[PDB]
Amino acid sequence: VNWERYWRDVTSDWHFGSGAEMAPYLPVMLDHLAPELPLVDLGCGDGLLTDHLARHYPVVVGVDVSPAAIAAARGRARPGLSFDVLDATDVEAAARLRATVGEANVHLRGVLHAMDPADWPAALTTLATLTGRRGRVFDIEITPAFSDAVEEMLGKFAAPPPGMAAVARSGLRPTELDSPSLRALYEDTGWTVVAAEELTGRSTMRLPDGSYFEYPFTYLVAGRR
Amino acid sequence: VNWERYWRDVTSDATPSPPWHFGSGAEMAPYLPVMLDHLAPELPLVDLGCGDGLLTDHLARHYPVVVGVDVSPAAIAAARGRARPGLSFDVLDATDVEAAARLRATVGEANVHLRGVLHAMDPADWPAALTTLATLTGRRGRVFDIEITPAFSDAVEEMLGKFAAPPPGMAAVARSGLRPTELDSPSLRALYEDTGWTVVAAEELTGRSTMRLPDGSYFEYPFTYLVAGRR
Ligand SMILES: Nc1ncnc2c1ncn2[C@@H]1O[C@H](CSCC[C@H](N)C(=O)O)[C@@H](O)[C@H]1O
Ligand SMILES: Nc1ncnc2c1ncn2[C@@H]1O[C@H](CSCC[C@H](N)C(=O)O)[C@@H](O)[C@H]1O
Repeated sequence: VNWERYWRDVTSDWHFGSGAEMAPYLPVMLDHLAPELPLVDLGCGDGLLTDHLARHYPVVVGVDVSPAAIAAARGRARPGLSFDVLDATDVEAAARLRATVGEANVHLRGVLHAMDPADWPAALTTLATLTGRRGRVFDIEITPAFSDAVEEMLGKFAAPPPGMAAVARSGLRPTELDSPSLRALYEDTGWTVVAAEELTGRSTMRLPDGSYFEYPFTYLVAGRR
Repeated sequence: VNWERYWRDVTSDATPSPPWHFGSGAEMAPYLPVMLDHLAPELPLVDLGCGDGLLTDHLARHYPVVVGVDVSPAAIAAARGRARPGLSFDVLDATDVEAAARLRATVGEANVHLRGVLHAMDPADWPAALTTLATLTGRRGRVFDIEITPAFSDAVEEMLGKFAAPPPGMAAVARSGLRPTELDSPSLRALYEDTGWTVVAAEELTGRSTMRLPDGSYFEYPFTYLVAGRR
């Protein structure tokens, strides 16, 4: 609903940046996600990354809660790449997709921290409906360490007035899922974690102390039984 | 989010730095005039979420009797270093209404200063916190509450885009890493008004960094505040 707003304002604005620059986890995906299966990009947004995943996967469906995102994404449609609206909370939509495309792998980039922790049960049921017993999910999320990285950065290049560092902290509300809490979310719902590492994305922009801001991510790959 | 962990790390260093080290008054508590004008002058002051005790040392040089309280034992262990006659530091969880009542019986009816405390806790604990506030203030007492605006996330986003840009592809991913504050000026007003508070004084304050970004721009920490009385 607020994500519908965000994609209307972003789309007021083929070729590909570099290699594994877009998807540095790609080798992990090909290693753990059967390529013979179709791939759903849950929370595909404007389809940029979905397009780049398609270079490697022959049957790809991006889906997203926002109709703006899908409409913009739909621009990139081709044979073997397709886009559709789907709320990860709407298990009956997930069922309808599963029965269309078949058992499928599912890649999420940023989706769990994109929604209320109360919608996670439904989202994970959706993932389970899409995967059946042959499909696997690749899920990557920005860690609570991101807020620690913004706190540090405000700390030295935009310090709050004196004695106001902890009030600044109060406004820096972290994400819920680190490495262990991502693994607990999948395991407590009946998933087998096949793989699970961390991953950092540096900024090409040089901060005054010759440091580079680091965006901290964490991913796992999971399957049912 | 984990306030004992924060304060043990910050308190791991420091001999507490008197307030005159960091500023010459005005900059620590720009809002003090709004407090002198609308709070009752005779009542003791509670600093809810007092932390290491810096701002409460400052306030206790304008207010005869002041008690700073915080969830975090570490925070209070450090704050107690600043202790002197008329300046007092205790462990109080704003949730724990029983503890809030025990203070009210000891201290008497009080004014309460809150900095950041409502966004420092879970919206689920807000009804309990407002009850703690009603218990300390009684009839005569009032609250000054100041909170970092929801548009802080927007300021951080602007900063990051300009000097710490995300990897190409990661812009939307990084917007989700921004868990937004929920009390803007209209929302902080409602929370107090829908729980039987009268709002005497409500405005917005912008507290600026002295550090100059490479842009030439200065970082603007967006605040909002109000003074509330039990109706
Ligand atoms: N319940 C839900 N179901 C599906 N998508 C959702 C959702 N809640 C949020 N989203 C989507 O999740 C995305 C989060 S950020 C965009 C992620 C995208 N794969 C990328 O890296 O570019 C947004 O597109 C948002 O619209
Ligand atoms: N439930 C709760 N009850 C009491 N204090 C709390 C609390 N949750 C958070 N706090 C405290 O509220 C503060 C929020 S930020 C710190 C503001 C403080 N006046 C200062 O300038 O340092 C922290 O000190 C934190 O320890």
